Amino acid sequence: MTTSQKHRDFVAEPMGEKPVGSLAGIGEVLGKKLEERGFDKAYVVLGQFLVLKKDEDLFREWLKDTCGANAKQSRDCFGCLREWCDAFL
Amino acid sequence: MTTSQKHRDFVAEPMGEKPVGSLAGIGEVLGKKLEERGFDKAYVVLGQFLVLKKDEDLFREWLKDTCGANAKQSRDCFGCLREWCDAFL
Repeated sequence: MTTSQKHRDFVAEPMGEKPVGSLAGIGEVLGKKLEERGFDKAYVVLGQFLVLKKDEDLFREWLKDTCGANAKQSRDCFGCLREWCDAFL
Repeated sequence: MTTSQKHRDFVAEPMGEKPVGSLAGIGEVLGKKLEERGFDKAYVVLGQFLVLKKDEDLFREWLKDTCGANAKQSRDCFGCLREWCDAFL
C-alpha cells in the first residue's frame, strides 16, 4: 500500500488519547480546524463515524463540509476508521 | 454484583449489532423510544457516550432527558458502557 506507515500502525494498536490529527488522512492543518470545532481527541471523531452507521457518503461529506478535506483525504480516513473498527469494534 | 448476567456478558464479548435495548439499564420499553429517535443499534448509542468524553453527568442527563430513564437505570448504563470501553476502547 502507498499509505503512510501510520495507517498500518493505527489499525494495529488501540487509539488511546492520541490527537485527532493522528488519524490517517488528517494533516496538521486539518487537525487544528477540527480541534477548534470541539474535536480535540480522535475518539470524539470516531464517535461521528459511529453516528453515521459507517455510511461512506455521509462520512466523506461530513469531513469535507466540516474542514474542506479533498476527495483523496476523505478516502484515507474512511478506510482507516473502517479498518480500525474491523479490529476493535 | 446484583446486576443481571447481561451486564457481565456484554462486557465480556464484542457488542456486534445487538439491539439498543440490549445495553444494561435499558428495558424493552425504553429501547423502543430510543429506536424511534434513530438509535436502532447499540453502537449508535455507544457513539453518544464517546461524544460526551465519558462525562457521567452529561451522559445521565442525556438518557433521562432523552427517554425519562430513572436515576437507577442511568447508573447501570454508565458503568456498563464505561466497563465495555475499559475492555475494548
